[PDB]
Amino acid sequence: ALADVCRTKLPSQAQDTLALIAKNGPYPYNRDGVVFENRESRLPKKGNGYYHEFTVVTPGDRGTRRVVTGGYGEQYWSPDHYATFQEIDPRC
Ligand SMILES: OC[C@H]1O[C@@H](O)[C@H](O)[C@@H](O)[C@@H]1O
Repeated sequence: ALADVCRTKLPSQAQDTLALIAKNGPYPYNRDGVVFENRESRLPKKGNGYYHEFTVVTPGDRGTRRVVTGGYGEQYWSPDHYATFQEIDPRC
């Protein structure tokens, strides 16, 4: 019971990040690709190192917008530094 969001409906910058992830970078930030530990269990509970985070650029500081990836290619959107998540639907 996480909400879905269509990939094509995400901010352009979020879609940019999904494209860089698919290309394995090079990434704009040093912390791109760091483990996300899911300490609040907002994403499905998995083993250590399952999730990683990547910055979604904000025009005008690094900012709060992120994509989180899972180990089998799951993709999640969070505009607010992991306060909230939506599962990215790659089909729309
Ligand atoms: O992620 C840590 C740092 O990565 C660097 O590549 C960026 O230039 C910084 O703006 C960023 O804060």
